[PDB]
Amino acid sequence: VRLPGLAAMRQGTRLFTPEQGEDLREALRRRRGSFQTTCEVTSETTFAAARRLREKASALAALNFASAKNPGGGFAQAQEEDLCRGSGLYFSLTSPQAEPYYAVNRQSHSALYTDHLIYSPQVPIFRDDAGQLLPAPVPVNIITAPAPNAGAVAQSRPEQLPQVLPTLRERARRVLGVAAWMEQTHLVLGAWGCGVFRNDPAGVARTFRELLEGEAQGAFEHVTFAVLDNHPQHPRLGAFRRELESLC
Ligand SMILES: Nc1ncnc2c1ncn2[C@@H]1O[C@H](COP(=O)(O)OP(=O)(O)OC[C@H]2O[C@H](O)[C@H](O)[C@@H]2O)[C@@H](O)[C@H]1O
Repeated sequence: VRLPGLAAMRQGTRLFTPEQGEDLREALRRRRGSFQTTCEVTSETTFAAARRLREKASALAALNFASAKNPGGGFAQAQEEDLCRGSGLYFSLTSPQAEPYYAVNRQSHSALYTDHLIYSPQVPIFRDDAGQLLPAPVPVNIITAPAPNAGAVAQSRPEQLPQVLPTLRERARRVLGVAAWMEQTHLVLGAWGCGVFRNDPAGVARTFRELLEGEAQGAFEHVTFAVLDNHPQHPRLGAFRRELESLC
């Protein structure tokens, strides 16, 4: 039997294409300065922060650190695979209206990828980090978008090194734009493509702070930076807790 709410979520899945770039930013324009946005930086999985936030969240979204070319990356410690294994996310990403995101990114043949985004509405979270069933599934809206593959650019197309940060910046700005366009209140963010994609975590953390301070100030009610870091150094979390203490 097909698990609860997968149908309604897959049927509602929706693609934002790069030609919606200005539709997304006028949605940020229109929503800027609506709340006193409270923001944290934590050590939880993105789904653990989602399930915690749920009961006081009118509209909850979370960022999938996605593969540009294969849904769920093709599966093996990554965050996108954590969400697929414990939610209906995969049934949404393989949905027909989502195909152009993968199709175009592969034809792109560029490690900075395109600006397509996939919006997955009311994705059921079925399991906690331990992997046991929840009593009841917890819905979370998911924004899927690929951070530029910095590691690949450095080994494959170093001429696009200068475009890495600008790509991540305009794409981050569209991720906020999709969440305001869908009028979300509570965002679960994190160390976006600072793992397998090898971006600088100080840089991703700073880009988020620039946006949350600039074009997206006030635009959301709560932003939680759910960075998981098991390495004894904790380099990712340290960079996000260090660079976003200004904002909290
Ligand atoms: N479940 C998790 N929850 C919250 N944060 C996490 C989690 N797992 C890792 N992090 C933290 O977030 C950081 C980045 O996690 P990454 O999964 O590497 O995303 P990317 O931007 O580097 O590239 C995504 C590729 O990886 C896959 O193959 C995709 O299919 C893509 O191909 C990690 O270092 C953790 O600190």
